[PDB]
Amino acid sequence: MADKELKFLVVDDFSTMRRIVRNLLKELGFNNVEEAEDGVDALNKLQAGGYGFVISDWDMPNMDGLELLKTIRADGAMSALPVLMVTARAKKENIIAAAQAGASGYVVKPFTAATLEEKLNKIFEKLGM
Ligand SMILES: [Mn+2]
Repeated sequence: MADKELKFLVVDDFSTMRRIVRNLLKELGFNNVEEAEDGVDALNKLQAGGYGFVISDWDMPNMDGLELLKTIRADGAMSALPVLMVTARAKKENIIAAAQAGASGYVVKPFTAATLEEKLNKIFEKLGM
């Protein structure tokens, strides 16, 4: 995956979290990044088209990460979009629910650029990108 212009949507209700993830992506060379504050905001943005990767918080108001993921996977145009879930604490049941709903990966925050890079690269490889 040599497309540094892959367009990311970073979804989290905390502005600081979104900024952290944006800055880590920038460090890795991914600068084509947009932000959303909950699952509905995310879906509104995704409808505009052109997105290549979603990084979403698990716990958000109004529409949480699991519901956002399910909606993406049920969308014809976006059904195969990579979705990496972010959580403050790994839990077996959450990991399995996310997998059942089609998550591409799951990562615990706080994380470093090297940790994000490994998550992204393993997802790109798994998906044949
Ligand atoms: Mn949150």
